[PDB]
Amino acid sequence: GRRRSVQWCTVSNPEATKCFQWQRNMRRVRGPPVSCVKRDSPTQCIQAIAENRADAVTLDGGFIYEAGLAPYKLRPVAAEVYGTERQPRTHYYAVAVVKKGGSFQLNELQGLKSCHTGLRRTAGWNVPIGTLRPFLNWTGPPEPIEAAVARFFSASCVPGADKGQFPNLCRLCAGTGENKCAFSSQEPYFSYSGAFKCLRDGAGDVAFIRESTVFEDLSDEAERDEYELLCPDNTRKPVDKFKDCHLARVPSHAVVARSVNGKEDAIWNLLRQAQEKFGKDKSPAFQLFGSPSGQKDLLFKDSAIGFSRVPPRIDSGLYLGSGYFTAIQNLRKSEEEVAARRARVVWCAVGEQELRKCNQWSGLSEGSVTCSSASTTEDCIALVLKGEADAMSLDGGYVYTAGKCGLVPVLAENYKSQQSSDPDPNCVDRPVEGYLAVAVVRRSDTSLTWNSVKGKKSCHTAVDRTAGWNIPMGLLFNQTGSCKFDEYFSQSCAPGRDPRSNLCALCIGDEQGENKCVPNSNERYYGYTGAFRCLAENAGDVAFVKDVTVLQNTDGNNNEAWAKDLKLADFALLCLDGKRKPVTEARSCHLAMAPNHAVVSRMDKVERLKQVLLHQQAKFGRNGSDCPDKFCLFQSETKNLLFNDNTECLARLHGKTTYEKYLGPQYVAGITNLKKCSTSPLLEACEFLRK
Ligand SMILES: *[C@@H]1O[C@H](CO)[C@@H](O[C@@H]2O[C@H](CO)[C@@H](O)[C@H](O)[C@H]2NC(C)=O)[C@H](O)[C@H]1NC(C)=O
Ligand SMILES: *[C@@H]1O[C@H](CO)[C@@H](O[C@@H]2O[C@H](CO)[C@@H](O)[C@H](O)[C@H]2NC(C)=O)[C@H](O)[C@H]1NC(C)=O
Ligand SMILES: [Fe+3]
Ligand SMILES: [Fe+3]
Repeated sequence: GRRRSVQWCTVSNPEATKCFQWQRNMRRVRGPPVSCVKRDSPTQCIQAIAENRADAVTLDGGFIYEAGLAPYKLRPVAAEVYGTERQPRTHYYAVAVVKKGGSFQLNELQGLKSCHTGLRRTAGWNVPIGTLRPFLNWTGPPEPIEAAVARFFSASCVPGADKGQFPNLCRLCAGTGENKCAFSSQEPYFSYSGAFKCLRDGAGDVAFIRESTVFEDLSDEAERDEYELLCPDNTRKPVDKFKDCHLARVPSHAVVARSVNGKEDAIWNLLRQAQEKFGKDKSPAFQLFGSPSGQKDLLFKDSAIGFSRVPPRIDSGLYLGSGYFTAIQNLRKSEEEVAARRARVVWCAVGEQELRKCNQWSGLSEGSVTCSSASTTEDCIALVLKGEADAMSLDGGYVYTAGKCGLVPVLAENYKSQQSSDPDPNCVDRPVEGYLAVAVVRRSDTSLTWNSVKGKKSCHTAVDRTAGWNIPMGLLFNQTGSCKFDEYFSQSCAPGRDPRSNLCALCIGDEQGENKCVPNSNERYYGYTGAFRCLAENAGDVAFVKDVTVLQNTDGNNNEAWAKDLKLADFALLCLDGKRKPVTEARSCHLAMAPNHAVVSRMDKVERLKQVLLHQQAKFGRNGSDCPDKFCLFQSETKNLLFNDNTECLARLHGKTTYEKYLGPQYVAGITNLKKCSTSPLLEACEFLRK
């Protein structure tokens, strides 16, 4: 009984009214049902929703943040759309509006009077206070940040502030008696228009609102030129140049619901129908995005032009963006705590084995490196977007996904280069050469060739990895044209695939026999080493790995049980011409050349990450002073934990600073094509956040 009715939570009485009208028009055109619940605040609606007593509520970014925390854990499911039909946007601008006449700039606001939309709201609080922080002389956490704002502005109106504790922040508010400084429309200086009115009336000298307000409340183009914008470059510009004069670019308000049983489908269904039937100029009888004369923004932003569905993988953190998300958090931290986080590198480990090795490295980094972890690589990418993690080394296939999500390459894993050979002094500056993706089979299976590989059993490092997937499948796909990847081979072990699929049939999970097909080291057949093992133990007939994998795991080079006796001569490669050669002849018998694995991070961490890694590798690197004695980064004994064990050093990119330039035009084209057959939820999430 999920769609019976969607229960919208209102925060005020006039809002309740509108919610009721909407209820009847939905019952007058025979659309999905909607019922209304009352409360007196966002927080209450947030609680109402988590306690199964309501289904949805529209919130500003600031409360999207609160709603995603601990008890509640709600998620955005639908964003508001603004702009025009020709150029829609699911974001808006936080600006600072002043009157034409004064001469003061953004850095000269000390002692002036301010007008805010409400405490903890995006444009009215979070952004302006985050931006002015260097001028506040705030000492940190015991002392609330409000207190410091109270001394900076001689007087303000900050709806919802504790007027008993911060009287200065309620001074200019126009509410009557108990409605003075109330977080509701009872306070006339509340929200975007309220804060703007506070400016027009001359009560305050500056207003912190959004870019559209001045245009929504002032019809006469003439009255608009009496106002200007404060730009962060300490200049003033017309209110129409907000694209070039804003404090921040922020995500649009969004409808939230619970993560578990939210009734997302029901919510989305109601909205879409509501939007079609009552959107901008659809029916005079009702305006979903319109509000009564003396009222503003009831249930939704007036003049919003529709909704855009938010992808499933997105949670509150991802929605807000790394900048804004971590900016909120920093408002509750001291400048020393913030600068310390800025100085440290948080690594993401994929799996307990990687976390273990990571912890060991951390305990020896003199405070420069710490750890975090997830069970998949994609989940680790998400933590880097949320700022909970900063870096990790990825196969080229994941560098694609990471790039489409806005991350960038910093350094690459350099491997024992072609015999220019000798422990290279300038390894860090030696251009990368990529590696060789090959197809490996047992020497005895004499009939097996590239032309007859289809239909047999296959072993892959993991889905979406270069040598293990993108290259093999890409070649096959280029022939048939089928998107049915699970029919290319009878059975396989392709970690990260659907467990009940054939692509998981040969996988064997951990020693206990659990985690079958999981994309991390617990699956014994995972990665370069795991896919080889899959072949050597006779599970599959061909393994898609790199040439050095076979070398590093035969002739006693790996003294583990399954591999102790394997010999290099018991294996051969399948060449694209139908022939077969020994592993030692991979330069003339490979499927393609793959880009070196690379370390990725957010743009704001590149410099710091780089100096740390360079330092760390000089200590624990290949010729690391303290390598054998204490710790070696590039060693883990064929498990390839955190980095490939054959990494000589982490080297510079020489200008290839974007994933497109680093991966190359051909390889990117290749993956893009493969992606038409299916995309990951993460890839879907990032397409949405980049729009
Ligand atoms: C914030 O800190 C500044 C300096 O730390 C204080 O500013 C002073 O700057 C003005 C302009 O020259 C002078 O009136 C004072 O003499 C300065 N400090 C000194 C030497 O006393 C500012 O008053 C502080 N703002 C607060 C606490 O809100
Ligand atoms: C599969 O790969 C081949 C190899 O590049 C692609 O090659 C070309 O297609 C064009 C159009 O027919 C020819 O003019 C070129 O001569 C071909 N290239 C080569 C190197 O011979 C082919 O287009 C690929 N894609 C698919 C899906 O067919
Ligand atoms: Fe807002
Ligand atoms: Fe790889």
